[PDB]
Amino acid sequence: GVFNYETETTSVIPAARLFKAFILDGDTLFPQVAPQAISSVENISGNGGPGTIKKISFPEGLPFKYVKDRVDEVDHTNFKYNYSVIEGGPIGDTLEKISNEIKIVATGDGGSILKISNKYHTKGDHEVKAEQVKASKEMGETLLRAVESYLLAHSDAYN
Amino acid sequence: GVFNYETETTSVIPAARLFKAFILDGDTLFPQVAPQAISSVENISGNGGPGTIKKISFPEGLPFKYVKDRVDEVDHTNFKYNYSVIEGGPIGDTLEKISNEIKIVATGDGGSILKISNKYHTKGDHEVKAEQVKASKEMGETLLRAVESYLLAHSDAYN
Repeated sequence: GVFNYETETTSVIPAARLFKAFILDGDTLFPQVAPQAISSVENISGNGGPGTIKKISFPEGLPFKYVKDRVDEVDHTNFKYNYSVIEGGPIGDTLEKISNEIKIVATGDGGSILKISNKYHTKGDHEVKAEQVKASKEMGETLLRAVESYLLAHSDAYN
Repeated sequence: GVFNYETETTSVIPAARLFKAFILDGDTLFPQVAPQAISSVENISGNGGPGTIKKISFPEGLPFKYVKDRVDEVDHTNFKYNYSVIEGGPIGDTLEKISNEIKIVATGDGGSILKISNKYHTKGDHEVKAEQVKASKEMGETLLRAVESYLLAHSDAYN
């Protein structure tokens, strides 16, 4: 089956600035600002656009050693980002892949909102556990806060 | 005028592996493996392909604060990389831009060779100083050695 789980998170960083840092430059920033979550990001193929395959490694202590993500679309105009988790991590036995979409929207107060959607493709009627969905949202939050903290500490970065 | 200066450097790393690390993932590796040369790399526009503009900052002590590079072409097939230096650094007064081409070629012994070409666009008959050309080649060498050292120390990276 196909199961979709959506969530929203708030950020104090304006959309344009956040998209550049959190989405476009996540590969270089994550391992620096969130060493407890991401140990390293390695390009496996492509130069950054659609079809690009990346390998994300996690510091030892996390449930997974690594995951391979594929960039599906990067829409600079609408601050939209689509990518899929296709190997490693929770991929296996009854879960074939996870398609994700991140959309960053500007808010009236000058900040932004991140609309997140995770779609799980499972075998037949098998469902995904709530913890797997929760863990996913928490890592997302954890990464955003790290990037957010870095930007507030370096006003000359990404602007 | 237009002045072209070419050079070649040898590497013990096979071409495919070196292209992924040194060219595709230079943005994430340089600030880590060569902190004395590059302090940080920031995406300014684009997702990595042609037209992408990046801002490279140098640790304080170097002659320049930063330079903006534009990706002109990324040829994954022929391991070719073209980019231009368009702002900051030596850009100014009589130098409009520097177009560079890097081509990585495999050698018989399993290593590789990097064919480097730097083309300077200057005003009228003004020439560039030899030091500027020398400094450019040395930084290139410095970066390559750092990446090379990192790969030999992490056999599971980029493969």
